[PDB]
Amino acid sequence: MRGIEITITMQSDWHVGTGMGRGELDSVVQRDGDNLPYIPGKTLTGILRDSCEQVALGLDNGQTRGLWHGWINFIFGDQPALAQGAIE
RNA sequence: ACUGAAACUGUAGUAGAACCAAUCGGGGUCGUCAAUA
Repeated sequence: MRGIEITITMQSDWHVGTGMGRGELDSVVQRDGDNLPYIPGKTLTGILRDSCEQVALGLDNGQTRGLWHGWINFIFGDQPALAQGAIE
């Protein structure tokens, strides 16, 4: 099911950073292949994931692991780099 | 003889400190004017 879109409307001035500046600039924004500003999909997943995890916390009554947090790992995938021990 | 997965370039930081829009000045007072025939 492709054909869904997300629209982002920027309501204040915005800065997807590059972690660095250049010359006289101390922070510069990411630009796409057309030299235009954009939000990278890795940034967009991270922000959207984080907010579905905010919703999950409420639905899980603050339980950091539970049924609704499992739904985030369903929708957004597990985060195996953070898990430790014998995850089967 | 078979695409790894998953991961927010973010986090903290007041474009600000200093600098008088100011210095001097009585709202005052007296001699003509004009050039020809």
